[PDB]
Amino acid sequence: AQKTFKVTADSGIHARPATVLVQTASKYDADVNLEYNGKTVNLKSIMGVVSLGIAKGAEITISASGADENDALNALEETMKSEGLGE
Repeated sequence: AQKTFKVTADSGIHARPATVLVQTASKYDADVNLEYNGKTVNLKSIMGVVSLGIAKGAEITISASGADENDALNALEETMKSEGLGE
């Protein structure tokens, strides 16, 4: 019920990736959260990720817990490589 992605976008994760990621996760009622720096935050938060301070060449772990938790984590995987944001 989770996965790991390798941030490769040369810039980090700010509002550009936080807006496209919050929209995809919003499509699923499951609880999608983002784990980074040993801290738990919400994938639908633009300021929450900014507090983490994610940068290029980083590692994160997504998690889903609900009814369509499976379609949410795999739906974010194709959305990442589709826009060249992570892998």
